[PDB]
Amino acid sequence: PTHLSVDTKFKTEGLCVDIPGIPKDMTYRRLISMMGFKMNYQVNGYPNMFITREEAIRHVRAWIGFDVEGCTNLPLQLGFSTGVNLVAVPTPLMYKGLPWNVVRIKIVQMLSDTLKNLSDRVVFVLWAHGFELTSMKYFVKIGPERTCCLCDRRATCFSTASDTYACWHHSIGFDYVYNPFMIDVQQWGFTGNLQSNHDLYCQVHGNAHVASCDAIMTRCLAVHECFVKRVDWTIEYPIIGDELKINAACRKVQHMVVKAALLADKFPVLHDIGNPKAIKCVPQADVEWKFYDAQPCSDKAYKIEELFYSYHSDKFTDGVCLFWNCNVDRYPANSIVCRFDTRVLSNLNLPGCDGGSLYVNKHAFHTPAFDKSAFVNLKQLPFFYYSDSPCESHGIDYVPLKSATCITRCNLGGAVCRHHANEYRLYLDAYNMMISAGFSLWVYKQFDTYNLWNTFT
Ligand SMILES: CNC(=O)C1(Cc2ccccc2F)CC1
Ligand SMILES: CNC(=O)C1(Cc2ccccc2F)CC1
Ligand SMILES: [Zn+2]
Ligand SMILES: [Zn+2]
Ligand SMILES: [Zn+2]
Repeated sequence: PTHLSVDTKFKTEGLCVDIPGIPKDMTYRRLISMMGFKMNYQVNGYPNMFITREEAIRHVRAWIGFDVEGCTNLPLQLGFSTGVNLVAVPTPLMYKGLPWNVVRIKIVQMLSDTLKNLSDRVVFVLWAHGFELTSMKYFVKIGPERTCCLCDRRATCFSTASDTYACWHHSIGFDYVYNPFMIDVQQWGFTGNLQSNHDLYCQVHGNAHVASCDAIMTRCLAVHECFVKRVDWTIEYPIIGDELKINAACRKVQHMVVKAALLADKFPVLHDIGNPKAIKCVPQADVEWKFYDAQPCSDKAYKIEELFYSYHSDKFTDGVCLFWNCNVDRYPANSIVCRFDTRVLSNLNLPGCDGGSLYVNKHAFHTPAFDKSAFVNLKQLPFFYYSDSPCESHGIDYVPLKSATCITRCNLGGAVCRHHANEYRLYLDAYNMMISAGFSLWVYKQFDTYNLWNTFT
């Protein structure tokens, strides 16, 4: 129960229009052989080109939808979920017809640039009809598991010019994809074609009829099945960037913003709606803290009418509501909100289904599409740093800080002390880290930082 057995059956029905006469009885072992690959009883970490659904989910950062549409004398259109379309000749980025020896070079360049900061491998996500599997021998080479010639990462590319192997970071000028993975979505038990199944859940990807459109719809449908309709928050993903800093920044911003709203507007009660594991972000606040459980929505954003109504203080209008990563359709006017913006471009955020995005930071979270109208009763929360801690350096070099948003006793009394200048700059860094990761902060309209200066009287 580790890898997908080569002796597992492969339903070949989807393959019979490009490959008429294909045997109904078929295994992975016979399919790989038919694709032109020899596995030679090799016990070297590459037991099968095809992988299980569970392995595909653990390597979601490696997913690249691939589709081949025909144009012996058949020129092929090679579509990738990066939006790239290459034309191979036997001899929405649309490239003219070229022979395989140059096409394979462009393929290694594209996958290397797309994946070097995401994953140690490639997973071709297919809706297999025939031509994509038969085309693989023209750009893929297989063998035992290898390491890069320039480093210790696993080898993902091969060069017939130098006879060496490279990872995605060192494969400049390499021509073959080495030991790729693949999964046929059509093997999951679907009725109807790709578009009919895709269009049931997503109105964002259309069918222009080019190979890359299908490659996009395939990866999208695969993401919906594995992360929208089925959610598994137990699967851990490796650290590939600023994960730890972003998470630390998020907890610092939360404490700061909630601590200041309770000081400025002195709400008697706070309704904390979201994560059933949540802890009081401001443990020393006077306020009555009431929790309401709601797991992260992955399909559509929660309707505020279902979260609140149907008969808890019952009066959510009393006090303030804290929606920290709790994605609802329209926030009530008395709210403190942290909403992830799915449009953000990063190595942590991968494209999702129906405008949503798959945010992968320790765990995978499909987030519904960012909608500006959710925030009509609120305003954008401005940057501010508040601190009531004593001015005492205790224990890096200095330049005097001058800022209208440093809300401290020292700034009230004229000059900012070294301690609050160091802490203000660290907090500004954490804030910029969090904003740039895609998170966006919103607050009730009466929120004024001018009300914080009187907490120094
Ligand atoms: C167009 N057909 C092919 O090139 C063949 C190999 C082949 C490749 C992939 C899957 C099944 C298969 F049978 C029959 C030779
Ligand atoms: C550019 N075309 C090719 O290299 C051919 C083989 C071929 C490979 C994959 C799918 C269908 C196919 F017909 C026609 C020779
Ligand atoms: Zn390397
Ligand atoms: Zn889609
Ligand atoms: Zn100070």
